[PDB]
Amino acid sequence: AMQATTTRLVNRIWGEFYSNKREIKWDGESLGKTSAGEPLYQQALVGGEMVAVGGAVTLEVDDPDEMPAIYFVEYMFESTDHCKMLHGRFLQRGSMTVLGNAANERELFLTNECMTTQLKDIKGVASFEIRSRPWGHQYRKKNITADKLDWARALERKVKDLPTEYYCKSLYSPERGGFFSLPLSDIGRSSGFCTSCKIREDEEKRSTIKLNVSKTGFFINGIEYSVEDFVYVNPDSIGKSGRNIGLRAYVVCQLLEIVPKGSFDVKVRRFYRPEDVSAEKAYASDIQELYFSQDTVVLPPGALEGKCEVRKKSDMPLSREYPISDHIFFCDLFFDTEIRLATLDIFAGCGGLSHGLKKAGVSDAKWAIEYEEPAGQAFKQNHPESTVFVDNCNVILRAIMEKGGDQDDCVSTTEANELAAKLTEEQKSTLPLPGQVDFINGGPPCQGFSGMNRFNQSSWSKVQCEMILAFLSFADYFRPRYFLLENVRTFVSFNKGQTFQLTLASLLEMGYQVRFGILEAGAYGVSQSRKRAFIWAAAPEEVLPEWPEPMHVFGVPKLKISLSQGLHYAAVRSTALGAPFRPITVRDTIGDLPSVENGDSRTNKEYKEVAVSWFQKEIRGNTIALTDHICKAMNELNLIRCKLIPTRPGADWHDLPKRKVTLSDGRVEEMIPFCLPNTAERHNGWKGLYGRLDWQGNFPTSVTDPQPMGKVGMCFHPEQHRILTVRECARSQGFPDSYEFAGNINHKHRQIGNAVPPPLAFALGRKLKEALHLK
DNA sequence: TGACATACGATCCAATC
DNA sequence: GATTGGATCGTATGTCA
Ligand SMILES: [Zn+2]
Repeated sequence: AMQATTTRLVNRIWGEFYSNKREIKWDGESLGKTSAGEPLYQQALVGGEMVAVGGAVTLEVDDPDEMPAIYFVEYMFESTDHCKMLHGRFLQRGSMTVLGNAANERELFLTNECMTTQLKDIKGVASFEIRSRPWGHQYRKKNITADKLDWARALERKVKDLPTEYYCKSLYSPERGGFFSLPLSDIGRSSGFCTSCKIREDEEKRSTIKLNVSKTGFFINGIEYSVEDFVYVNPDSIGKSGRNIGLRAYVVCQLLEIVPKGSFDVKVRRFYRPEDVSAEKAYASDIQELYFSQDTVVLPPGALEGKCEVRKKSDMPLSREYPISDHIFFCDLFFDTEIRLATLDIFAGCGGLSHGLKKAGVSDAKWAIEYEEPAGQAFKQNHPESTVFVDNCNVILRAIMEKGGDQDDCVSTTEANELAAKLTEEQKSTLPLPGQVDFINGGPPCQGFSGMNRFNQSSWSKVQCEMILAFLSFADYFRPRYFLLENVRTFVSFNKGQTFQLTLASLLEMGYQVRFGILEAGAYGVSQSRKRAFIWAAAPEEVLPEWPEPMHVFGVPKLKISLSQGLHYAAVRSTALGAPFRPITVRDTIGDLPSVENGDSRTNKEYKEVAVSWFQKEIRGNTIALTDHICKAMNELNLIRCKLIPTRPGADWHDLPKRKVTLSDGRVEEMIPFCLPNTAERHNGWKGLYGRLDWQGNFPTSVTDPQPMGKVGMCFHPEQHRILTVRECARSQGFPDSYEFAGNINHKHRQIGNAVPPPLAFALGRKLKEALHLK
């Protein structure tokens, strides 16, 4: 329970943790002409002051109490009517963005909105500059100095009531959910052409249904469809821990003809899927298998959702990735009706995020920081070439800053200073130094903001929330190329969004490109409902990664993030009405494991049955040792209650009779727990407590302590009178069967419940790998 | 100290009106 | 605009053997 060690920058940004008639003349002469035949100018005198390409003008607004609008000048031209006109791009204020009250008063953000006005209608010319600043760990001490000089000159200008000076260094895209680098070669060309207008024109050209001159094809949503192509159709256009029951995947069809009926209709021939026969057939079949039919449909062009490929089993790719990512299917039967980055992992845990990023090919987890002995031991067991520190991150940061000589840039506690002096010389020799770390990744605690926390204004929750500041100080000190932050969904709305806004403002104060999003794990290949928030940060001359495409059906709506002024952003689509692949069930995950009783402790066992489903075949791999198939022991009364709950979908504590139980030691208890009928009707009746899983459903969210009378509940096996084992809980989060956990059973459950799914980490790392090849 | 069992609030957001 | 269900890497307290 140690308070965070920050740099001065983070301390100053947060401040609430440890320490607080007019004559209009064309200047010069034209330098070219617009295609319409209009002279272009570079400078103009308005009211005695100079308006130039690269400056800013203010336009007047209706309501008086609102501040005027600022526009960046792109070009000036003289039209046929001899009217003096300019084109401008909108410069938004930081207070009108997702930053809110955390934004600077002098910082403006460039947008893709445009304007064209006459020079008579401008109110004034503003003092404006574009800030381009070098990137590196070797410049941050110089950047501090200038920044101080910039702050002082501001307050004096404020106390004398002088005009404000503005600067711009980023571009705000609310439809991409982020702040991006300025395209410096496309702005201020003083030419009649503008890139934002070109973007809008191309956008409006790509929303129309147009036929090819040969009626052999058609353009829709920016995709070209030809005859004999394979296409996706919504299932509706042709015809608890479980809500994917009856959610169907895309229908795969071959396009045969274009029917005239310019309006037209399409003719398709459909394929069938293994789950269109039975659930037993879908259990034993591959996810990429289809069946041939002769059934033909006539559809409107708007029923098509994308293109795919259908091959033979022999011609399939020989690379097998667990998140499939491939739009390729195979048909056999018939249906009769180089760039590896040096990575520092902070708050490493057991290593799921690392595991995925290492499988993607972008990270070598060279250093890791984990204060818990069993978790550090597990990380060392699974990643043997990594240097693991089993200290507090505050102590490690203090030691690194002492090694660099910047003790006076560090804000720390006496306790952390004393603990940093106790490190041995070999430990201090192995610490990373700035200029050696290219990637920083980490999942700060998820307990301060989680909604399940009844006590969030207590002393323990506040420090866990405060670890964000230490995580940001690591990025401030090391200035890496790439930065990845992971947390819960409620991190973006914790206390009216202030923590999210302050994190974004801190990342922007250093000079990063930042983007944010929320992702659902079940759409990427796990049988779980897990909603997580991700933040990407990149250097000004890097490419900021995109988001991975979800390819599994899962019944979750649009995960949205609130952007101020009534706007919202969604990172990915909803797969509830259709997706390339079917959902993963509980029987797909745990249906091949052998039977165990209550409180089994044998750690090393043997597999008895072979893998049947796709998920089983690819989680087992080539492993012959079954490890950690162990469950927690329930007492006599809880085991009596567990055996008396039916093996039906949706069975919970409401199925327990009102009765008195005599135990072995002559105690008389009551079968129904007193707390469950007491606080009900405030909590939706506690559905799923003492609840059994459904074979055709999915798992609930993986928590650190699975117990029958918890908030989440539903830890009972669908058929066996026990709680789920460690291996089953690791299979629900996507861990391979060869992954090793350390400690007692409680520590292993804690390690599994805290992790990022390795499949989702691999999906994110693949997009980072694509971003690294585009530089 | 530790292990294990019990008791249990407020906010956000999408269907259904 | 109104109001219901559903969501969900939990924390504090008391007994105990
Ligand atoms: Zn324009």
